[PDB]
Amino acid sequence: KNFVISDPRLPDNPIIFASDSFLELTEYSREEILGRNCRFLQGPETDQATVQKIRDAIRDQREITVQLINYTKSGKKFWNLFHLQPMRDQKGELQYFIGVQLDGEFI
Repeated sequence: KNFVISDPRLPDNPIIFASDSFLELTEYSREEILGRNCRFLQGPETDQATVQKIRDAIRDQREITVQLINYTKSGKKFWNLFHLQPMRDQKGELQYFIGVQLDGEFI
């Protein structure tokens, strides 16, 4: 499946794991993704109203589903439908965010 994990307990919430199909879809290698915030997939056509909603969901630690324009390494635009989900530990404390993508371009 197609997903990434970020660690919000590290500066600027970096990606610490990416599945192989996410690498294939974005055309990036694992070593140029790990340790970065996911926002590098954004570009000029990305809807800022939608980015705001993600920012608010991360702040409130709520699950959200969104669609937005992202860019592969070679600069190809694609519609990315991904669902964001908080992952808490046993004490109810936030540990990770997981982002699960539809394994292909969209409408």
